Amino acid sequence: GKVIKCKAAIAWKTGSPLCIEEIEVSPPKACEVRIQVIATCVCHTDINATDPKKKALFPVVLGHECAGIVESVGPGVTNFKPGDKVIPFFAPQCKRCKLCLSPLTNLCGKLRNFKYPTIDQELMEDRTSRFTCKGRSIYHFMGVSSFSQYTVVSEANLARVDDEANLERVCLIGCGFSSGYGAAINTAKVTPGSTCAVFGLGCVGLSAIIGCKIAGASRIIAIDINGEKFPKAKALGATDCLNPRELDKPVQDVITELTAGGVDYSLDCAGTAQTLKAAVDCTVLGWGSCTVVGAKVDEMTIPTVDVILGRSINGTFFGGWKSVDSVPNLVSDYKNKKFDLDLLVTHALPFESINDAIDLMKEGKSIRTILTF
Amino acid sequence: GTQGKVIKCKAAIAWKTGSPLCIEEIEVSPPKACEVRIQVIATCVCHTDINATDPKKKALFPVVLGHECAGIVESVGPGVTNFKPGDKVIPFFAPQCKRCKLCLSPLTNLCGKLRNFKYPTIDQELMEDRTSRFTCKGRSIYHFMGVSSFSQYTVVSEANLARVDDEANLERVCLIGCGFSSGYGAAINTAKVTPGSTCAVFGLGCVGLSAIIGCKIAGASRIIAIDINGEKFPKAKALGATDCLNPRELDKPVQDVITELTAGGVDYSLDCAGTAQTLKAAVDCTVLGWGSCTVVGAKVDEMTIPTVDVILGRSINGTFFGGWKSVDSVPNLVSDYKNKKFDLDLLVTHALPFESINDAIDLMKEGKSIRTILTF
Ligand SMILES: NC(=O)c1ccc[n+]([C@@H]2O[C@H](COP(=O)([O-])OP(=O)(O)OC[C@H]3O[C@@H](n4cnc5c(N)ncnc54)[C@H](O)[C@@H]3O)[C@@H](O)[C@H]2O)c1
Ligand SMILES: NC(=O)c1ccc[n+]([C@@H]2O[C@H](COP(=O)([O-])OP(=O)(O)OC[C@H]3O[C@@H](n4cnc5c(N)ncnc54)[C@H](O)[C@@H]3O)[C@@H](O)[C@H]2O)c1
Ligand SMILES: [Zn+2]
Ligand SMILES: [Zn+2]
Ligand SMILES: [Zn+2]
Ligand SMILES: [Zn+2]
Repeated sequence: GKVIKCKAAIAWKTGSPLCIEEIEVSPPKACEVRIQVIATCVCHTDINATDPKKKALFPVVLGHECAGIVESVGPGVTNFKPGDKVIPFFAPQCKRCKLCLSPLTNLCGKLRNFKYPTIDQELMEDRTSRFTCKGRSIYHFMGVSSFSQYTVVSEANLARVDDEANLERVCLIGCGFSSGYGAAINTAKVTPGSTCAVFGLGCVGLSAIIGCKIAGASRIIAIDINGEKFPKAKALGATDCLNPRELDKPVQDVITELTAGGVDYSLDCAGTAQTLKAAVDCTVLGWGSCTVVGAKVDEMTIPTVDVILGRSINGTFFGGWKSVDSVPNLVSDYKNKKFDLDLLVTHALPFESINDAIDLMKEGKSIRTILTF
Repeated sequence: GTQGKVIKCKAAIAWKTGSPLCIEEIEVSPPKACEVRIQVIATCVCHTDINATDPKKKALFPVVLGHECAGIVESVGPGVTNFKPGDKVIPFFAPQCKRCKLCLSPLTNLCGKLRNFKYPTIDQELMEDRTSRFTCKGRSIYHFMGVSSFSQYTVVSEANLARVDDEANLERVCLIGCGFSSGYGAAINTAKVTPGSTCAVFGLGCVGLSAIIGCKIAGASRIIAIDINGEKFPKAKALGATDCLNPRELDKPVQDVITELTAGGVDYSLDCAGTAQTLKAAVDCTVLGWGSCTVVGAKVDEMTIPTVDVILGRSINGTFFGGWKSVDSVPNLVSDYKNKKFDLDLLVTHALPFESINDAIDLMKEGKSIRTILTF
C-alpha cells in the first residue's frame, strides 16, 4: 500500500485547459483497485467540464475511457490481482443495490445526482479522494479519472478482461464504442431487416452503426455535417450517407422520401436541437422509434401528435449495458472479431500531448485518439 | 329511411368556431360504393368535438361534429356485403382497411386510410370520392373524423365501423365508439400496464377513468388518480384508484408527491388531461430506468422533455384510439361488456334528448359530467 508518484492531467478551473502535473496517488483502500493506465482517450464529456456554461467541480482529474492493468488491489479484494487486464467505466454495477438486481435497467444505486451525472462519483466510496497534488486534494471524475498514469476506482467501476486483450484498442469499450454499440442493441433494440438512421458520426455514432449491422438491419443511413466522416461510416456498415449541409431540404424530409415513410429506428449521437428534432421526424409513424444517445442541449421538444401517431422516444445510458458483466463479453467479441475497434482509432499521441488530442477532437479531425504513456 | 333516397332528418351543425350548435334539418345522401348509412341511436359529446369549436384551434366549417356513437344500418352502398339493414354497429375515427402495411403491422393500429398526420382532427372531412353526404340549406356540410354522429342518419366508410352483437345496449355500448376504448386501450395496449406495477393517471374524465379500468384489468397493484377536480375522485376510486391527488391542494408539484409516495415513482403513467402541466408531470412522476409515460390526452401541441431523463431510462409514447385494431377489436369490447368484464354504466352521468346537445356540451365544459347520452 505505497503512495505513488506519477503524472496526470489536472483541470484547476473552467476555461483553463488541462495541466500535466506530478501528483500523489494514494493506495487503494477496501473494495477498490489501483489501476495502471496504458491507453486512455479524450471523450466529448471530458472536454465539457472545462466549458464555463457547463456544471463541474475543480480541481479534477478528468478522463473516463481507458484500459489497463491491476497495479494493486485493496483489502478483502480477491476478484483482482496485480497484472489483471481491466477496463474501468462511469456506469457502475455495485451488485449491492435494487437497481443492479433489476433486469429493467442498467443503472445502479451507487449513483446519486440524476440531473447532473457529470459531477457525480466525484469522490470515492468513503467520500474521500486518492489524488493529491501540491498539498491539495483533487476531485475524481465520473468515478474513473483515466488521465493519470495511475488511478484508483471503486470495484464497482471496472471489470477484469481477457488476458490477451490489446489495451490500445479495447480501451474504447470503456465508453465510446460501448455506448453507441449498446444503444443500438439494448436501447433502440434494432431488429433484423429494419431501417436505421444515425445522426452524428463520431465514435458513438459509428459504434451505433456497427451496432445496427450486428443487430441485422438491412439499411443504415448515416447523417453528419462533416462529409469527412462518411468513408469510415460506410466501412463500418452504412448503406447511405447524408449531409444536411448539401441538402436543400431538412435532412429529415430527405430521409422520409428516400424511405417512403421514414425509418424504423432513429439514434441521435450528435445531441443538438436540430438533430434531436430530426431524429424524431425521420421515423415512420405507427412504430417509429427514436433513441437519444448524445445530448449537447438539456431539453428536447416533442410534438404531441407525433407521439399519438406511433412514434416513441427513449434514451440510453452507457449503451444500456450492465457494465461489470458486459464489458468482459464485449472484449471477447472484439477478440473473436465480431467487430473491429481499430477503425475507430484515428490517432495516437504521448500523454503529454493531451491538449493536441483535445484540439483534433474539437477540430472534428478525429474519431478517437489513443493516449499512451 | 328508404334506400337509394336522400333522407331528411335533423342534425347539429357547427356553422363556425366560437359558435354553439344549431339544430337544422339536413339531407343525408344515400351511401356510395363501400359506404354505409347508419341510423344513429345513441351519441355522446367527447372533448375532441368541443375542441373543434375552439377559435384558436385549426378546424373546418360548416360541419356535423360527433364521433362517439352506436346505431343501426339503414342501408349500404354498391358492392357492400359485410353489412346489411338491421345490423348493430359502432363507427369510429380510427380506420382499419386491413389491406395495407400499417394494418398488417402488429405494432400499430393506424391504417393507410389516414392522410393528414399533423392535423388529424381536420382529416376525413369528406368521403373517399372527395365529396359530402351532408346538405343543409343548399350547402355542403363537412364530415368530422369520418363519423359525424350528430345527425340521426350518417354515412361512413366500411373501414370505419364494426358490426357488433345484435343484443348490444346501443345506449351504453356507444361509449366504445371512442371514450372508453381510448383510455381502456391506452393502459392495456399502448402503456402496456403489467401485473403488480404502479400507475398514475392524469385527467379523470371518461378516458382517464377508462384508463383506470384498464390498469385494474392489466393487474396494476396501485393506481394513482390525479385531477384538479376533486369531484372526480369518488368514481375514480370506484373504478380502481387506490390513491387520489389534487394538484390545487398541494404545496409541492404533484410529480414530487407521487415520486415520494412511491419511493422513486410510478412504473407507468398515462396523461388523459393533456396540459403543459400534466405532460411534464406525467413524465417526471415515473421511475427512472424503466419508467414509461403514455400520452393519451393533449390540449397542447408540444411537450418539453429533459434530455437527461430519457438518457436515464424514462421513455415516452402515445396512443391513438387506445391502440385497438378498430374493426377487429370493437366487437370484442362489446362482448366483454356483455360478459360484465367492465361497467360503462358508471361512465354515464346524464342522458338528454339530442336537442339538448348544447347543454351536454356545457356540462362537459363545466366538468359536471363524464358522459351524456344523447338520443333522437
Ligand atoms: N448516453 C451515454 O451514455 C453517452 C455515452 C458516451 C458519449 N455520449 C455523448 O454522445 C455524443 C457523441 O459522442 P462522440 O464521441 O462521437 O462525439 P463527437 O463530437 O466526435 O461526435 C459528434 C458528431 O456529430 C456531428 N454533428 C454535429 N452537429 C450535427 C448536425 N447538425 N447534423 C449531423 N451531424 C452533426 C459531428 O460532425 C460529429 O461527427 C456526445 O455528445 C457525448 O457526450 C453519451
Ligand atoms: N389519443 C386518442 O386517441 C384520444 C381519443 C379520445 C379522446 N382523447 C383526448 O383525451 C382527453 C380526455 O378525454 P375526456 O373525454 O375524458 O375529456 P374531459 O374534458 O372530460 O376530461 C378532462 C379531465 O382532465 C382534468 N384536468 C384538466 N386539467 C388538469 C390538470 N392540470 N391536472 C389534472 N387534471 C386536469 C379535468 O378536471 C377533467 O376531469 C382529451 O384531451 C381528449 O380529446 C384522445
Ligand atoms: Zn465518454
Ligand atoms: Zn448497484
Ligand atoms: Zn373522442
Ligand atoms: Zn389499413
